[PDB]
Amino acid sequence: GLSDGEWQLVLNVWGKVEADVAGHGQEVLIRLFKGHPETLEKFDKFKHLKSEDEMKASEDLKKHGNTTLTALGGILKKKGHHEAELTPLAQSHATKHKIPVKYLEFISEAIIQVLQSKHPGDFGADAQGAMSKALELFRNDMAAKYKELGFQG
Ligand code: HEM
Repeated sequence: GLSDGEWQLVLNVWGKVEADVAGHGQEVLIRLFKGHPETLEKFDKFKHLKSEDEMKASEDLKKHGNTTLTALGGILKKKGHHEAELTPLAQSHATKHKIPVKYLEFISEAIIQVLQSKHPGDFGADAQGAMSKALELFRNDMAAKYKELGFQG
């Protein structure tokens, strides 16, 4: 939904995540939890984490980080042609995890926040703009799948 050039700017930045997905994933979930603490209530496994130092020690918080970024990268690499990868995610999140689209908006910002803190030199004005666009496309799609499931919010 981006130009071919935008998808390249996206994949070029993702490449940096791939050199260390668990650590980018850990920081992303920590960024999200400090930023929208309500977001932690959706995680049974994580409600007990009471500070960042606790978040940081959590080995599972970290595996979950890896899981989330791993599915997202599978999705970003389909440069748009992702329905098969999106569906099972819209299903589980829609119906079993109960995640409103607004939250997607929050993870989207933590992801950008982390690329921005981790890779400044490399996440310039062009790249920021293409990632945002790619992250918006993913949400808009997820939104639409929700709707089709007859869910919404
Ligand atoms: C970048 C967007 C996200 C991606 C790619 C992603 C990916 C995943 C994947 C691959 C799983 C395990 C498989 C599945 O259950 O479908 C999962 C589980 C889950 N996700 Fe997400 N997720 C995202 C955002 C969210 C957000 C924003 C929340 C909550 C605020 C969330 C809450 C959960 C929960 C509660 C689980 C179950 C955790 C467990 O294994 O106990 N997801 N997610």
